[PDB]
Parts: sequence; structure tokens; C-alpha cells
Amino acid sequence: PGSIPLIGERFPEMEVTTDHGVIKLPDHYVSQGKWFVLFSHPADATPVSTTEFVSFARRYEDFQRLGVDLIGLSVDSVFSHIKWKEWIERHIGVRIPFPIIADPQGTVARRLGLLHAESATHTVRGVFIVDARGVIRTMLYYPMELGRLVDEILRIVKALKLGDSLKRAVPADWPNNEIIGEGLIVPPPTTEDQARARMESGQYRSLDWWFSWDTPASRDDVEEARRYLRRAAEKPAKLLYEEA
Amino acid sequence: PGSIPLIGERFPEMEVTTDHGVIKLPDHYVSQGKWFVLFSHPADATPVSTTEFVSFARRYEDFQRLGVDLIGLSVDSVFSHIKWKEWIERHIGVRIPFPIIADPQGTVARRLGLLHAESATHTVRGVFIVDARGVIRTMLYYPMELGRLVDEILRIVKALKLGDSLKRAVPADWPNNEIIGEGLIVPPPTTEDQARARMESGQYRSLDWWFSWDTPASRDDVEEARRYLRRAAEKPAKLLYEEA
Amino acid sequence: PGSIPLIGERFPEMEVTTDHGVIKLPDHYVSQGKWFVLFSHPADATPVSTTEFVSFARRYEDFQRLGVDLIGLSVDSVFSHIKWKEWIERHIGVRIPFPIIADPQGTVARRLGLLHAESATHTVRGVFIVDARGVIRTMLYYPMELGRLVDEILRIVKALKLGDSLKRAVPADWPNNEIIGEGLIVPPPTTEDQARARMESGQYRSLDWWFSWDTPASRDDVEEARRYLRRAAEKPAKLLYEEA
Amino acid sequence: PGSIPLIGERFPEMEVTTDHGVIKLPDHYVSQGKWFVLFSHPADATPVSTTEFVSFARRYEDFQRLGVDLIGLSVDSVFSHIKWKEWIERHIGVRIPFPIIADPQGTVARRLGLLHAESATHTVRGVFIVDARGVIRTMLYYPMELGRLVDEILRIVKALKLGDSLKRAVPADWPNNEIIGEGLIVPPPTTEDQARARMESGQYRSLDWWFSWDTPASRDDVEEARRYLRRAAEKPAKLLYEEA
Amino acid sequence: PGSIPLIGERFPEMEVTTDHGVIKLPDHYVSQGKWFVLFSHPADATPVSTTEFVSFARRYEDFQRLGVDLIGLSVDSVFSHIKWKEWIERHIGVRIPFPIIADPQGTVARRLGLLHAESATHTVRGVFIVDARGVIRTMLYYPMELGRLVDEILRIVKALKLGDSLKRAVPADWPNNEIIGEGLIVPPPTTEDQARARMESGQYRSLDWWFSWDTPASRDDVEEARRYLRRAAEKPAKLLYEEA
Amino acid sequence: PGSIPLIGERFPEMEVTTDHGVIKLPDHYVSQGKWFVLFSHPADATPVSTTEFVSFARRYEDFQRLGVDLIGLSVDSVFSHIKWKEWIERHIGVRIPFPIIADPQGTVARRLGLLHAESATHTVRGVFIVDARGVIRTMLYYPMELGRLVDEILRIVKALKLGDSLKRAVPADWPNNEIIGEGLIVPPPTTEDQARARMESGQYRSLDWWFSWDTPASRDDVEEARRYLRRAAEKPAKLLYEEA
Amino acid sequence: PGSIPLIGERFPEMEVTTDHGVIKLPDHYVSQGKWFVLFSHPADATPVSTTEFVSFARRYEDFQRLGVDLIGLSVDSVFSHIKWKEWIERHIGVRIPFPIIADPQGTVARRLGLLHAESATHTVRGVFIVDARGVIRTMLYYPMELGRLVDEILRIVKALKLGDSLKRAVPADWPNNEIIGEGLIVPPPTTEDQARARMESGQYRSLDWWFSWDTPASRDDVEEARRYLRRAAEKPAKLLYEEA
Amino acid sequence: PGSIPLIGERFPEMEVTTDHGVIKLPDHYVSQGKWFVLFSHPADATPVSTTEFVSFARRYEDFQRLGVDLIGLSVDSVFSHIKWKEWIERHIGVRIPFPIIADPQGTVARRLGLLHAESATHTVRGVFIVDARGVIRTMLYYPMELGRLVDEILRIVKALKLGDSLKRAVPADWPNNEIIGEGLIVPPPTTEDQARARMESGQYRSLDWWFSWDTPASRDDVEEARRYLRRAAEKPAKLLYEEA
Repeated sequence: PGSIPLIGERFPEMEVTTDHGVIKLPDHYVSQGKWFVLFSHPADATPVSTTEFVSFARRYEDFQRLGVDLIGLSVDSVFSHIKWKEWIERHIGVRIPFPIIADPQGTVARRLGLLHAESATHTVRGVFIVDARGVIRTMLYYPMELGRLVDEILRIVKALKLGDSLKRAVPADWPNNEIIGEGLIVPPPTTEDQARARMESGQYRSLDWWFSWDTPASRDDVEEARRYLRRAAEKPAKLLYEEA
Repeated sequence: PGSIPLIGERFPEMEVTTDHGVIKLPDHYVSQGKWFVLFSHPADATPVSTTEFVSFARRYEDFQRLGVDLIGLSVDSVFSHIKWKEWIERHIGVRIPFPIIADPQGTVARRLGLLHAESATHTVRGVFIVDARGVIRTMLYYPMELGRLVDEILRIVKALKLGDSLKRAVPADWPNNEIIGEGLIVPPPTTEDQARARMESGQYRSLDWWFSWDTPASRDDVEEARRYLRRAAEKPAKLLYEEA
Repeated sequence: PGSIPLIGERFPEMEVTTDHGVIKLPDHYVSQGKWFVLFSHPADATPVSTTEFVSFARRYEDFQRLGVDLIGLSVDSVFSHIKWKEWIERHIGVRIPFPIIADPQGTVARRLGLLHAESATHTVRGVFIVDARGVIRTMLYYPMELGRLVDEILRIVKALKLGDSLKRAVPADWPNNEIIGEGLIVPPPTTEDQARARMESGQYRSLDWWFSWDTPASRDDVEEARRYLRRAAEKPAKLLYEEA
Repeated sequence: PGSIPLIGERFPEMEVTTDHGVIKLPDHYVSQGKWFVLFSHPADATPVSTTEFVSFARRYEDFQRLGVDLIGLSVDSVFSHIKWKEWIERHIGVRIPFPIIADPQGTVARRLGLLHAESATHTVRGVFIVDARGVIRTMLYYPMELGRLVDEILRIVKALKLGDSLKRAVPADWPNNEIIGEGLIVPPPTTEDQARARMESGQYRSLDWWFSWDTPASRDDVEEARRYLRRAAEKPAKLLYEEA
Repeated sequence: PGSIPLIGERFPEMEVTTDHGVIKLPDHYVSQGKWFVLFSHPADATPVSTTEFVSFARRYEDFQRLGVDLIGLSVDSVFSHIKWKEWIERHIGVRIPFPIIADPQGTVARRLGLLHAESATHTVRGVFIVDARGVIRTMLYYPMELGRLVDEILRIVKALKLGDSLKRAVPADWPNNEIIGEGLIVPPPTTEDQARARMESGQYRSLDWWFSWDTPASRDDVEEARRYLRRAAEKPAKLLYEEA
Repeated sequence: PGSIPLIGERFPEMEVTTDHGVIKLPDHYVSQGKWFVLFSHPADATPVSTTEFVSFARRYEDFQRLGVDLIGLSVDSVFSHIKWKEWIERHIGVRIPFPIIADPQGTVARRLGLLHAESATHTVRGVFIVDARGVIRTMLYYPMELGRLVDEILRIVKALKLGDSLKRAVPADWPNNEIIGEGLIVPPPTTEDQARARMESGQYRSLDWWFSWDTPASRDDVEEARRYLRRAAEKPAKLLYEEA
Repeated sequence: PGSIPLIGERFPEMEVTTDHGVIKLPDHYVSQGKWFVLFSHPADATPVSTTEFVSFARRYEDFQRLGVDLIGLSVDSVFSHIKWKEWIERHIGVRIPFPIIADPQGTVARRLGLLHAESATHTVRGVFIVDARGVIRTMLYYPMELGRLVDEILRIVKALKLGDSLKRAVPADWPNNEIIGEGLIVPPPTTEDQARARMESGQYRSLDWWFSWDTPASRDDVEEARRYLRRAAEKPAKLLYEEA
Repeated sequence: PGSIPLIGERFPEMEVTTDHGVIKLPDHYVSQGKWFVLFSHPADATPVSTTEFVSFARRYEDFQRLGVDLIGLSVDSVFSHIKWKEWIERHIGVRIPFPIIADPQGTVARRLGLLHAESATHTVRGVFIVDARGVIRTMLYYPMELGRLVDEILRIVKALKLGDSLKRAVPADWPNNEIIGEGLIVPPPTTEDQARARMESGQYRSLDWWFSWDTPASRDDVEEARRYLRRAAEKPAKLLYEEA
């Protein structure tokens, strides 16, 4: 087993070296009121890791529309990071606009619990979704052999921001939930008096005193979230390897 | 600030009580040749949790066809589990066929690192994807306020089984990767002699000695994985609340 | 083999979540000049536990006339508590007016020594009788298989309050003690001078210098206590299972 | 706080000195197939303690009908025990047939957790109800100022033995429970299959799948238990202080 | 300060990953009867490190003629090592024939004491000269800002092999020592009888009983060592950047 | 298996006894704006050590021209040091002008890590090159059986001083580097922005964005460094053992 | 304070390097059936130390006649020992026939408690007198500033050997004791019966039962001891500086 | 085994009981500007011990003239000390003028390391020579079976006082040294400059730069020291056992 930071904790205070410079996390993004997704990959100049960097780069403007910055992490040097980004731009025609943390002694990897039993030396494919107060909101741990689904990361941020802005919880598979569709959920009553008030009010659609919802998301918010999943589900019009 | 099991580790040996009886993990599934997805929810009779149980139940046959069983977990009693599954069948018209672990002292939750800072008393929405050798392959940690995307859990299992079987790694967003599409990746050479043997062979499509791929997945395997993503992306034709 | 609070100790300071909201013990009750009976049960929606909550609810007004508040406790959630109280009101026709502590990780159970060897996960049927100074006065530990006799909890509180106000000890089986009946005991002399002064004053009925009593309790106080024991002894006129 | 033995644990293995000789607990009783009630009192030749010894003695034949032996305990000498029993026989006309443990250094008191905060030097009024396998079934802790209700001890043993014999749980205030009267409870189902088998059965009276009961106790078993409570509730015909 | 292996100790036993595969040190070389020079550098694709790799490669056959193998070490991945060697072959026209250890978590660097104060993350320019018994013979620690003099490493190994074979010590600046030129030193007497015997022998040229020397090195051995220093001292006629 | 001071650390604060008196290191030299080379030898009146002292003394003016003081060290007494320097002057005709630390209990030797496994009693042939800020810049560890190449110690100091004043790194075998000759290296860019600026400035000759150099050293500085190596490579004109 | 070996303990087992070769103490002398005097001095080539070595060498035949070997000790090297013995032979015309331990890390000195507060680095002038069983018989600690009286070391050994061989204790200032002259002492009785038997026997001259003596030493033994003290007391006829 | 005070340490601070009263060491003597010789003996009324007390008493005026006080020590009581001193005066006719420490629990013995392996219970014959600053100057450990040579203790103190006052060291066997006679030694130079100055002055008779002496002790001071040794060497005129 291994120690990790937890959902609802402030992201561990640390200075990190990137291919853009030295920064403090989460302060660098908090002090900008920006969410960030910190993700890790095992090594530069590996193929699954390259596909994921191109996937994130292709979605960079979608992340910017949500006010989310991206930051990568591997045990490779800053020199490896610059050479690999140059390789991606020259061979795939895709610019990588976001920084990568260089973590050669595993100081950062050990602090974030990113060294699992699959490799003694290379981080797994971890994802830390961190809000503008620097709070960890979600964490994903994919293995070496499996690329992430980057549109799910966009859906998670979009849904968490919608939840925060509307005081709602977000049903499974939102905005295509099989029970309530694009509905959002009202946090259940936690007292007898709240439960009776909920039942006596006709404000919401309800299945029971503990299961109320409404549709307070804009059509734009719902369709933007659905577009992430539609993109995930679509066969590419043209494969980048062909025009490489 | 919390301990977790790690990717590549055997799932921790434990006896657990479910609403189906007492079993040993991971032995109960390993003995059946099954993968399992263990997932947790904060409390029975909460709405986002209810939507996730219904999503998993709707996908249960898709899990069974992959050789995957499901097992839930919360801090509630077995009596609470029986009452809640009865509620879902009566009010939503959906039978929950899979067991739920009852963990009222958090023994299991503390062993799997499922108590995060968001709640002192209720587990987060954790997911442990465990193979038929009992080895942890992937872990996800969703928060209280946000439902999972259950079609991503099917894509992860499908992709892992295909990668294990075909001795391949799986690109970002497979089977719709923007560079190689439904292509699967050949693990990169790790020596000078292997890198040369690779460059010399012409056996595979390559962008470089470290980036080779081919298309060994069957049309049925690719179509199956695309069907999970298309289901995630499509607005349901009928919402279950409307006949409830 | 487990730690408990002791008679004569202050009830442990703790914040607890109930189905009425968050309260501080024992302060919430000390502040109001009220005694409280904290009692635990293994799990909501279990049948002996249901019988006990109905027995307490039937006796609620008897407790209130003594200045005694009631508070329950189990490892179940607040959602379980609200659903179970609804079940009792709808099926038995009896409202449970008093709060139940929700203790899902067993934090309170462990502090109060309520996890015994009969169950790893569910509290025994514990009773803490706590006076208006927050001091533990009496503790009972009933097992899973045996419901309490709630009239004895009333008899304990009534007798303790009488003993405190009248500066007396209470005989076995009061107010029907086979030696002195409704008599209340003068604490024995603890010195030679006190013993001689007791034997020489002739203030009290005596069997010896160490065994003196009088009858200072009111006819109302004595009738109040006998009514609890008569109710315990008589077959109820009609069983609530009928009108279901 | 203080350490106690727990419900469901074997009674702690110990050699004790009594006014009858040296015995091993719980072995002495286990080997005769007897239950025992071990109770404690603060000091010989104190008045509440004397009332309780007389109450137990008066009920001695009732304990023998249940196959239950009585054993007392205090920090006093064997010599004190013999003198006090002589005093009770000579002044009250009641013989104490059962042994008392002499525990002058508090060795047994510390093992059993009977030193609470009310007295550094004398045991509280503890009660341990111990079955014929040597297992602790119930524990009561009464204070210095309050005598016990000995008829409730009889009702506890009678109810526990009936529960064991008929494989039933015992409702609140049995055999005068307000819901089900003298009915006994079928332990609730703990699995979905058991819950369905129960509800398909029509074998038992039920309020829900988790609340089933029948009336398997003999009329003799019910009326014997009601008799204990009627005696508790009766004004004594003659007070023993009159016959001095 | 920091811990290092010491002259006269066996090279610490370790399995290491190189761009040629996994080997055990020092066993991999001992089993071949080969000396090895293990040298570190801070990072792949850094300019001083590149000049050092080309300098070692240019001297590869001089090392091979002495029975000395070369092995590099940095915190970079095997992928970086393969790419960097490819760059050197393509841009400088010099193949790097010898393996490089990949040490991404600094496991080897910490064991060898190669993390100094100039960098928390990158090894200094350490050199371990290890004989065919696996014993450390000499250690050099150059900083990030200064490239090594690779001909001094050849002079060291040549001189140590001569001293071992001829049972001689090697004067300062050999083979151009200012007192004795290419002379080798007879280890000094360590007893009174040895001192007198030496002085009575006329066997060696002597400055005193403790300072004796002869000229047992071959003309070829002396000429080879003088060739290493002449190479160090001469300005290359053609610079490799011109042919690049 | 031994602690050493590290490159980039201040030289450890210590009072040392020499044959010139007590001095504080590194303060004695820092106060003078002087570098020092502290070097050790196993024992006075041993032949390799004598050749090394003569080599340093012959090069004393070269050290003085670089602003470098010399200080020796062995476990011998100050009396032994005085007698041995007199032996060198009388028999070889060379005055040793610099002090030797007397370290009979290995107090200094243990602080600098100069006791290795080759001798429990005598220091190895360690070299600490310390700048005028008292910072350790290079460390060499030569064994008992092999004399140092003193011209390499001059080349290190000269190159380090040139690197410090010109803000440059020094290639392998400078000033005879086979790629860039007497070229000095511009520290590589550590950011993407820095890399692009470098590649677009045309300010330096470059092999890639990470490998730029120029020729900022004076002809004098280059020839002075080359002279040290020419002297190392020259067959001595006449051996001092003849003149002895 | 500091730890020392003790009188009546076996001389600590140790391998030591001398200017005669490596020996085991005390085995080297035990196995020859010889006593040894191990003595220490601060530093070779110091003037008091030189006077003491000449004094021991003068008395060497006196020690050999007693069966006593001599061994010196200082923190100087074997090379220092050899050069210093040559200096004494050349300048004073006295060969030092006996070995000197070389102890440069003070390993031997620490074991024998020879490093006192007067010098952190040099031994005091210690003397261990060790018999043919390897047992320590007497220990002397002289300081740096004060040469020993070597004739008192001869007197100690002669008198210990006489005590051992005649089973006698030796009076103050033997053989010139003011009370009994060359008389030797019978150990005193230790029991009442021995005291009475000693006083009744007329066997010995006595002052009291605890003070008996006789004259068992030979004229030759007494003369040998008197000659040591006469030599100590004699103003030298010739001084060796005059022909040195 | 065994801890002792060391040469150049302050005599340990202690309060001691003597047959003259309680005194503080070393303060009692430091206050008066006196040296002291603390010496120990195994037991009062033992014969060797008695001869030594008589020898010290004979030399008492010689010790007084040097400003040296005498203090004895054994594990015997003050009562034994008084009786033994009376025995010596009555039977030998010699008054013991100096105090003896009574150390019955071995508190002082243990602090001074005077319990050796020859006896668990009785101190050896230790001697601490302590100067008027309270500093330990010399330590002697003689065994049970061997009386001290008290004239050597006088010679030590006289030579130490001369060394201190004349800033000289004292040669072996002073004042009858075979090299320099009554000469005293100039401490050797410890620097090159001091060694040169010494050689260049012609101030002192010298054998080498490290061996210089002169004759600064007075005629009276030399004759006093020679008298001690003449007395040690003199066959007694008459024996005190005879005239007694």
C-alpha cells in the first residue's frame, strides 16, 4: 500500500520545477483563481503517454473555456520534456502548450502517491482535479498499459463547476442520466424537520423525500457536457498518423 | 494523508459481509475466474448513489459478458442494503442483482482508503478494478457531489482485457484515438539492440523506434467498446422517472 | 476487554450528529438543567430495537415530567434514522419524538465502550443515565437478543432524583422493599462519634447503628414510582400489531 | 474510563476466595451446567447492600428453578462475610444461602471493572449474568445510592434462556410488550434470498420482512416472567422490620 | 555530508537497468575478469555530459585494450539514453558503444553517494574505478560545471594494473615523475630486519631505506601511458563540430 | 560505508594543528580571498607521498599565480612533518613551503571521510579543492599505491576560475576538447521560452538548443591551462635522483 | 574519566603492529612463558621519550635476566619508529633492541586508557606490568612532562616474582624496609582459627597475629634489587651527551 | 573494565569523611595552595599497608617541605583508622600525622576506579598526585602483594614542581639521567619557524632541533631529589621491629 492526498484536502504545498520555470503548487493556480488538472505519465518518449499529451493538447481550448490549466508530471528531466514536446510538434504537428513537472528523484511522485507496484521507477497515470481554492476534488489512477479518456476529465470539471454554482449534486452519466436525464439533484434532507419541509413543498420533482431534482443547468452547459462525450464516441474524421 | 492499496498489488485479503452473505475478497471472484469492480457510495437512500446503482444494473449484462462481477460498499447495514434495493425495484422498476458490502465500523473503508476529507463518516465514490488474478488494475476516486460515468468503467475493463490478451498498450481515448484510431500500441523497445531490431523489421506502422502500433483488435471488440461510448454520449430515449 | 465511562465520571465531551441536527453532549442537556438517558441499539429496522423505541415513545411524557430527555444511538446514517421513524409512525402509529445519534464509523460507540464481542459492527443495547450536572449515574448493557425493561429506567431516574433531593440512599426494589417498603435509607455513620450520636438521637427507625431509615418521599413520589412497576407488570389492554 | 469484560466474552478465568471456600470461575458453574449471577456490593454491614442480599435470598428458589447460582462480591474479608450473614439471619430472620467473594486487595474488582469514580475503595453494584458455557450475557452497573430491582435480573435470565431454547429474540418489556405482548421475535433476514423466503412463507405474523414473530413460549414460561414483575410492583403484605 | 562507498571495499552489490538490459554489479564484470569505470553525469542531452561521452567513446579501444569496460549512470530513463546516444551518433558521428544505467528514482545515486549540494535531483560527475575482483580502487567527484580529463582515468587504470602485476607503487605524475621518471617504487620496509636487508641488498636504486625503485614497466606500457598524456596535452587538428 | 563532505557544501569548520601552527579552516583562506587545495597522504617518510610533495612544491608558483594555497594532512605528528620536510630539502633539494596538518587520532581524517577500507590507520590520498567562499568544488580519492597527477589539480582550479568569471561550463579535456577545442559551454536553457530564444538569437555556435558554446577565454588563459597538460606529458629533462 | 584495564584482569586480547612485525598480546609473551612491560610515550623524536628509551635499553639485560620482555607504544607510524631508533643508535650510540607498537588511530591507546586530558592526540607515559599468565600486575600513568624511574619498574617485577615464588607479600621500600629490612611478609590470617594457630606456632617473627614475616629471599635476590636502587641513586660518572 | 579519573582532569569534587573530620576534595587543599597525594590501601591492620603508612610518616616532613599534604583511603571505618593509628604509635613508635578517608560503601573507591579484579571488596594501592590547582598530575596502581616505593612519589612531586616553575620537562631517572644528568629539557619546537630559531640561537646545549636542555634547577633542589633516591637505596642502619 501507499499514502495519497485525499478529496477535500488542500493540494500538498510544494515547489516544483517545470519546463516553464519553478512554481509553487497549488499557490500558482489558486493565486490566479484557476482550477488545475495535474496528471502524471510514466516517461517521456513513450507511445501511450504521447497519445495522451496530444489528446489533452487537442482539448486545450475546452479546458481554457472552463478556466482550467493543465500541468503534467514525470520523473524525466526538463531537457527530456523540451525534446519530447519538440518531437510531438515536429512529427504529429501538435503544439503542447502546458508545462510538465520534472521529478527525477520522485520527490513529487512520493508526495502524491504516484509510485504503485507496477513500476518502482515511473509514476502511474494519476490525475488530480484541483479547484480554485486549491482543494482536491477528484483523483483517478490509470495504469501504464491504458490511456485515459480525456473527455471524462472535461465532463468531471464541467459537472463539479455546475454543482458548485447551482448547489446541486450530479447524477450518474450526467447529462444522459437514465432516471432524470440532464436533471440535477437537490442534496437530501439530513433532519426530520428538513424531510417534512421537503415533502410539504411542491418546489421540486421527487421520487421520495431524499430524492428531489430540477433542471437548473443552461441548455449551453448541458450541450457542452454532451459534446465532450459525443467527441469521445466519434470515430476520427482523419488520423494524425496519416498527415504526419 | 491516507493509505491506499496500489495498482499492481493483490487486492487486500479480507472477509466482508454483504446482503448476499459472507465472502472472502479477492478469493470469491478469483475462484470463479472473474474480474470484479468494487465500488463504494456514501450512504444508502441518497440520490446520486441511487442513480449509480441503476446505471450499474442497466450495464450488468455488459459486465457479465466481459467476465466482470460488481460489488458495492457503504457504511450502512445489510438491513439498509435490502430496504434500499427493494425501494429501487419498486419505485424505478430496476432490480439490483449484485451484492453490497455492509461496513458500519469502516473496517473495509479504512483498509481501502475510502474515507477522504470530504466526510468523516461516509466513504467517497471509490472504484477498484480487479482482475481474475486478484490484482488491482485501476482505481478511481469520485467525490460525494458527482456521479460516475459507468461506460468508462466498461471501456477500462474491455481495453485492459484486450491489452493483456494481445500484449499491447492502449492509446488515449481508444478506440477513437486521434493519432492511430482503433490501433493498439506495441510496448517500446528498452535496449539499443531491441530499438534497432524494431527499426529494421518493418513489422509495424511506426512514428519512431519507440512508437509502433498495429490493429489486432477484432471488429466486434472495437464495435463493443464504441457502443459503451455511444451509450454515454446519447440522451436516453425514455427517462425512468416518467413511468415511476 | 473493552474501556467504558464509569459511574461518577462526567459524560465524555463530544459533538454528535442526530436526525435533529448537531449537538454537544453532555452540554446540550446540562444547559437546560435536564437529565438525559442516552441509549443505543444495534441497527435501525430491526425488530427488538423497534419494540424498544415504541416503549420509550409510550413513556416519553413520563420522562418529560421527570425533566429527563431521551437520545438514541446506532451506527446507522441519519437517512436510516429518518426512514425508520417514518416506518414506525406509518406502521405502528407511534411518533418517535426524540433524536437518534448517527455514528457510522463507530466513533461514539468506541468512546462509550458499546462494541462488545457479540457484534464487531453493531452497538449492544447500552443505557447511560446522566444527571443535570453531566455526571454518569447508572449504566446498563443489554445484549442483541433481549429488549430492555423501560419502566426500570424510569424507576432508576425517579429514585436517584429522590435520593439526591432528600439526601437518602434507596433500598432494593424501592418503593416495595420487603424490609422497609417505601422507606429511604440514611447513609450509615462512618465514625465512632457519628455511630454513637446516631444510636443516641432516636431521630430514625433503626435495625442497628448502620441501618437507619425514614419515609420522607411524598405519597405522589411513591405512587409515581409504583405506577411504573404496575405498568411493567400488566398485560397491555390492546396490542398495537392489531391496528396495522 | 475503566476496562470491563464484554457481552459475548467468556467470563475471565480466575480463582476466588469465598465464605464457602476457593472456587474457579466460571469453571465451578460451567461444570455443573449452571448459569450464575455474579453481583458486587460496596461493603458488608451497609443498609442498601443488606436490603439487596435479603431481596436475592427471598428469590433464591426462583433462581434455582432457572438453574441459576448466585455469587456476591465485595472488598471485605471472609470474616466480615460470615459475621454479616449471621447478622442478617439473626436480625432479619433471612438466611443467605449463596457464597460471597472476599476481594480485599481489589484484585477481582479491577479484573471486572467494578471500581468506578464514586469510590476509590469499594465496588459499585455490578451485575454479571453468565450462561452455562461461561459467557457473559448482560451486565448492569448500579451506583452506591440505589439498590437493584432483583425481579428484573430474574426476568433477564428467564428471557435469555427462552430466547436460547426457542431461537428467538425478546421484545421490549416482555412478556407485556405493547406491540406483540408475549410474542417472541424471529431474528431478521440478513440476505436478499432470506428476506424473500421469509415474505413468501406466511409461516409467521409479520409487520415487514424484518419484523416477524410467533408465540412459542409456554403459558407457564409467560406467567412465571409476569409473576416476577407483579412481585416487583406489589406493596409488601408485611414489612420484615416489623418482625424484629 | 553524505555516505560513499570507500576505496578497498567491494562495489556495493546491486541489480541495475541499462540501455543494454539488466545487470548485476560488480558481478557482471568480475565474471569476465574485467575492470570497470562506472561514471555518472547529471542529465542526458546536456552539453558538458555530451563532450564527456564522446571523449570516453573516442578512448573506448584504449579502455578495451586494458581490459576495462565503461558504464555510465544518470537519473534519466532508458528511453532518454537511447535517444541521446542516437543524437550523438547522428550529430557528432561518434557511436557510444557502452551502456548507461537508468536511475530515475535515484536508488543507485543514493547508494553511491552521487547526490551532492550543487543539485538535489541530478548526480555529480562521479567516477568509480573498480578492479576485476570488484574492489573500488579510486573515486573522483567532478562538479556540474567542469568536464573530466578522461586521459587521467586511463592513466589511473593503466598505473593500478602495472602496480598490481609488478607488486610496485606508482610515483606522482608517472610515467613522467620528476625524481624517478618512469621508475616504479618498491613498497617500503615495515620492520627493522626488512630495513637492514634492503640497505644491505644493493638490489634497488635507493634514496634511503624507505625509498627504493626500479624500472620494471615495459617500453610498451610506458609509451602507452605517455600517449594518453600527450593526447590530453595536444590541441586536436580537427574539431568534431566542423564535421557535424 | 563512509561519510564525506559534498561538492557545493562549505568546507566543515575546524581548528587544525599544522607544522606552521594552529589554523581555522576554511576561514584562514577565505579571509585572504584565497582558494585552497587540502590533500592527504598516508604517512610521512614514504616514497609515493615524497614524490607527491616534490610535485606540489615544484608547481608552487603555478598555484600562487592562481591564488591557491596548499595544505597537506596525515596522521603523523608535527615532529614527523618537520623531520620529513628537512629530509626532502636536504636529499632532493626541494623546499616544501606549505603546511601539513598533524592528525594523530584521525579526528580531521574522520570528518573529511579520508579513512577508507584499504587502511584502518592511514588516510587515503584525498584532494579537496575549495574556492575563496570556502565551498568544496571538487574531491578526488586516490589510493595508497598510486600517486596523483598534480597538473590535473592545476587544470581543475584554472578551469573552475574561468567558468566562474566567464559564466560558462567547461567541456571534457578542456582546452583540447575534441568537439569544440578551447570552446566554453553556455549553460543549457531550462525552459521552452529560453530554448526558442537561444535557437533564434544566432549569438552562439550551436549543435542544438541545449549545446551552445563560444571562445571567451583569453589566448593566455587557454595556453596556461594547456601548459599544465604539456608538462604532465613531457619526459623529464633530468631526473632529480641524479642531482640528489 | 576514561576506562582502563584493571589489576588481576587478563591483558586485553589484541593484534598490534610493531617495528618487528605483527604480534598478538598477551599470547606472544605467554606462549614464551615471559613477563612483559608494555610502556607508552607521546611521540617519537621527543626528548624525554628519547631519554626513557635509552634508560630501558641500558636496563635491557637486567629485564632479560628476570625473564621480562619490553614493548613500547605510541601513535607514530612504524616508519617513525624505525627512523627514531636509527637516530638513537647514530647520535647516542645505543641500539634499542625491543619493539614499539605503531598505533596511529589510537585504537590500542583507547583500549588501554592511555589518552588522558593532558593531550587529545598523544598517549601519556603508561606502564603495564604483565606476568607469564598474561595477567596485569601493576599499572603506572606518568605524564608528558615527567620521565619514568625505570629502576622502580625493575624493582616492581623482581619483587612481584619473589612474592609469587615465595608466597609472600612485599613491604614498603623493599629490600630496604625500615621495619623488617629485606624481610618478606606472610599474608595475614582471615579467620579466628587461623589467627589463633598463627599466634601459637612460634613459626614466624610477628608484631601481632596479622603482622608476621621471615627472610626467605636469597642474598643474590636481595643484592639484585638493591643494585637497581643504587644505580637509580648514583650521579653518573660520564654523561652520554659529551661523546654524542 | 574500570573507569578512572585522568591526568590533566580536575580531581572529582567530593565530600569525604576522614579520622580528622569531613572535608571537600580537592577544595580543602586548593584553598591552602597545597598539592596532595591521595593514596589507598586495602584494609587497616594489614602488614604491607602498615609498612607503607610508616614509610609515608617517615617522609612526612619531606612531603611538607614540598607543600604536599598526604591523605589515605580504605573501605574501613573511622573507628578502625583511629585504632590502627594507635596500634602503629604504640607498637612501632611512629605517629601517623595525616588523615585517612573512611569509605565503607566504596563510594570514593568507585569514583576513583580503585576496585580492581584482585579484590571485589578492598581498594588496590592507588596513588593520585594532585597539584595546588586540583589537577591530577600522575596516577600509580600498585597491587595488594606489593608495597610502594615512597621515595619515587617524593621524586615525582619534586620533579613536577621544578618542571612547572622552570617551564621544563624532566628526563628519565632525573636527577641521574645517563644523557644529561641533572639537566632539564626544553619542550621541543612544534613549528618550522620555532625549529629554525632554536637551531639558530645557540641558547641551549642540543642533540637536535627537538632535543635541547640546560641546568636551571638549584644545587639545593638537585641535592634534595638525590637524597630521596640515596635513602631508597640505603640498607637500613637499624630495623624498627628490633627497637620495639
